[PDB]
Amino acid sequence: EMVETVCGPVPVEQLGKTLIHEHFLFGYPGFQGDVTRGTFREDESLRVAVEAAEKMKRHGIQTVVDPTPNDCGRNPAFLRRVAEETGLNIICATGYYYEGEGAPPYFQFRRLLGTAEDDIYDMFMAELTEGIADTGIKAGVIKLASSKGRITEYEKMFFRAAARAQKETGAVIITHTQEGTMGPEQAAYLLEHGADPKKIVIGHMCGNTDPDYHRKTLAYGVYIAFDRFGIQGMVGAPTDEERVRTLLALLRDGYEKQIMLSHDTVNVWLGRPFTLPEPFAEMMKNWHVEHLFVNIIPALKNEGIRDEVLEQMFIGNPAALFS
Amino acid sequence: EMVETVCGPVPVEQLGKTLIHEHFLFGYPGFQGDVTRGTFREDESLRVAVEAAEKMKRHGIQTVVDPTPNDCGRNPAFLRRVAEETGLNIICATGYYYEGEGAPPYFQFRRLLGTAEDDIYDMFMAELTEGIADTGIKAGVIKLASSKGRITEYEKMFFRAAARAQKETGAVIITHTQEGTMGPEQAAYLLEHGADPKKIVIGHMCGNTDPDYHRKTLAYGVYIAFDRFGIQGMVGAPTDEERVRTLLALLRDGYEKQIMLSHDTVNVWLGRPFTLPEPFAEMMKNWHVEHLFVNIIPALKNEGIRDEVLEQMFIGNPAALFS
Ligand SMILES: [Co+2]
Ligand SMILES: [Co+2]
Ligand SMILES: [Co+2]
Ligand SMILES: [Co+2]
Repeated sequence: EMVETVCGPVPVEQLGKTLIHEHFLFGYPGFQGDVTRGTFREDESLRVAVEAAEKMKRHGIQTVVDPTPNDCGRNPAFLRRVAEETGLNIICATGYYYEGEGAPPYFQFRRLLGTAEDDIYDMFMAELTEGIADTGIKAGVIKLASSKGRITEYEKMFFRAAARAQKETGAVIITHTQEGTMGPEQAAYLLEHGADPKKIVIGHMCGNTDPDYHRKTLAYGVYIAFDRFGIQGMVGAPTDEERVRTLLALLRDGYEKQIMLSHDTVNVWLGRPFTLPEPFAEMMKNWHVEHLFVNIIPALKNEGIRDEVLEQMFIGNPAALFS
Repeated sequence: EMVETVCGPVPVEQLGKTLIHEHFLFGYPGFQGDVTRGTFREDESLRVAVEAAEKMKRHGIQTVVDPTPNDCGRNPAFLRRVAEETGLNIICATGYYYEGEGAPPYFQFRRLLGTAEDDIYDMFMAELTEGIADTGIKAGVIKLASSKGRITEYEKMFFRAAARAQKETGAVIITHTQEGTMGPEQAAYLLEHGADPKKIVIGHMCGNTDPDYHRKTLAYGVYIAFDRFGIQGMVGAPTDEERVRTLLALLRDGYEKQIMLSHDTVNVWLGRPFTLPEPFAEMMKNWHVEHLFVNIIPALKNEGIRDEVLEQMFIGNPAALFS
């Protein structure tokens, strides 16, 4: 009945239209070391994040899940300023990123000491049930992430701790899959450890363009997310045209009660600014929070997808996920 | 001639007795994600750090080089409080740790963009000549680090950028070698890119117990540091008995003008506290800032090492290094 947002508990029935995966802030681990040339400018960053929230609201979005990992610059107090300013519900995560682009040395060291997995569970419980740091904000989701072609020994500690914490709390799990791999394996591994499929979203499933891989994942009874619309050419991503093709195949198969959509935007980058060289910059030009509404949903309706199906994905599914 | 300390420029002739490698604070990358259970308690940490500084002062230390990497919790403003409270000269570093236990995703991403190496050089120059973040503090050394048996392509970006910054500034370079590997290779690679051997300290050389390896490094004209006294068993480290044996062999050969000593202490760990299991805790019991003075130096004196050679290593060498 309630879910924890950065402004406290909100009834699940009031979440309304939701984007299941976007970042207001994000940095690659190591951004902290480039603080001199890459300082976090609070005022300007807040203006940018607020403008992003305002754009989302213009398209009827009432709730965003921001699954920024703990080791990637997660800042709940900043998210609260955005929500307090805009009235958008923002739900944040507890979790670490995958080994390949995360910051594994700290918990790798605790693994060597023999405490890491219990420590991770302790962290999850604290952040889900007590609060993050001194912010008073509880996470509403656990974020998990795996590597390309395998769930590493490091990552599996977090998967196990997540299943444990979920059993205790009923918290939703949101995942990252890398380059269209491990969707089935993530679902299997979590359910093998007692997690509830109706509380799991296997993420970045748009990264794979073979609909049998999606069907295999969907057979576990989990949610999947096509959550990187607008990301093309980069991080091994297929095109939006390929995402749409794959998505249409599944909707025409009747899977709409298991699918959610999003962009995985990064609205403010932590660390030093950068510009993408061509041709990448042109390929990435639609990576923004209005793209689903301006471009993708019209293309879906232009291929016969009806409003009730879209509403199932954006409103119905988040309501069920968090219930 | 001056060197930049956390309190501003200090004449090199006033550095006096120096510990070339100690950490007041240090965290394994990822510690930031465990903020809820592993919070930074600034008062208590300052008290602990000040107490370490007072211990060093009692053995006549006036200056400490703290080469904590930028991605391992470096905190120049905290160091300044330690210095202000104690009158100790503290010199800090600019640099990133080795790939294996650092936070490489950030600059790996910039490498994809084509700018990483130039960005690293720019960071070095900013921090050596302008200031770190908004603290007004300049670094007095560049910290470099390599992996076990390899200077990786990520690491070499920093090595090349350091040689470049050193040519422009005359800055001192201090390095980390992993598990007694790559000393000769580091010296050779830096020299190949125009760095000045009289401004280079190859660190953790006590990690290798074969004096031939030391002489190969010494042949480049660089300083070497036996800087992990008291670390035994962990991190592949030899015993202090082995360190001393190796050091005496080199002092027999007359290399004292290229050698410096330290402990590489971590006086305050960032993140959540931990306990070492026995047997390691017992092996590690002498890892503290007084060990060189209470235990090691007296053993060297027992063996007939003259005060002038000890003074060369602790006073003469740092003066020459920074001149
Ligand atoms: Co992701
Ligand atoms: Co994401
Ligand atoms: Co080191
Ligand atoms: Co060190």
